[PDB]
Amino acid sequence: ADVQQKLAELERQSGGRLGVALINTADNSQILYRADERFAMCSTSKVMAAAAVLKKSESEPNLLNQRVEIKKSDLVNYNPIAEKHVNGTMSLAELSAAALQYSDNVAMNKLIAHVGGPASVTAFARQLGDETFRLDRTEPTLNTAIPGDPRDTTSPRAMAQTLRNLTLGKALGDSQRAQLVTWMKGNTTGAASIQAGLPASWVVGDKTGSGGYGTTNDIAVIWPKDRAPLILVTYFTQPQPKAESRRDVLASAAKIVTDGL
Ligand SMILES: *[B@@]1([O])O[C]C2=C1[C]=[C][C]=[C]2
Ligand SMILES: [Cl-]
Ligand code: NA
Ligand code: NA
Repeated sequence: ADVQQKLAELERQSGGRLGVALINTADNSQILYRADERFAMCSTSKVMAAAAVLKKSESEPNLLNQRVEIKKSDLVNYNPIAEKHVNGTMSLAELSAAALQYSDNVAMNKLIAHVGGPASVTAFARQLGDETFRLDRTEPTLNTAIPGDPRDTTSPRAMAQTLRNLTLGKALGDSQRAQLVTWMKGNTTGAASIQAGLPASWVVGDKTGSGGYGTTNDIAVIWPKDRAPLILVTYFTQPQPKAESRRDVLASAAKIVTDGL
């Protein structure tokens, strides 16, 4: 109740629309705020694409070593790793790491293409029991985040439950689960988001997202000091098409829902 009042106050001050889902595995409890509303995932969808590749690799052992050509024609709007590999190849493992740890959009497109496209990533989500996630488009258009548009959205509740399954549950084989967690723990883009609202000693694997309408997102698995793990999704979007990012709102939400732990 106090947590709910604090999240509502944060949302009001922010000017936008805030979605939160915390799962606390210590007691199997949740804290939810707009957790059944849809939000544009933006780059947080890269977790599902990498997980789909990891699942495929369980029955294709050479898969992560498979080479993928990077061409000038593959470049999109944000290519921090891929732009260094034009005219060479990258492995699917390298593309997964680049997508998850640098939010590289060429890398995401290669993961999407490899598994068969956005509808295949979506079908993988369905196979896991997530009937909310939808990936409609490739990069860069999947980030438009237009209000009222259900494309490329999920809900905080669904993403938290699915991220729990992927990182702490049994969606993936042990090797593949460990690889996903290792990749997320090595993310370079999340220090101002959920991490900024947690004590410095806590260990975080997260994936951020940003897009149109000032959309600012983060999804995380969290190992608090001497506590059972948490899963936290913080999604945020704003009324103005050119609104600036608000990572501070995600940090504030993370602090609110973990205060007392
Ligand atoms: B994703 O939300 O993370 C960084 C980025 C994304 C999409 C488009 C451009 C950059
Ligand atoms: Cl601290
Ligand atoms: Na989801
Ligand atoms: Na973070």
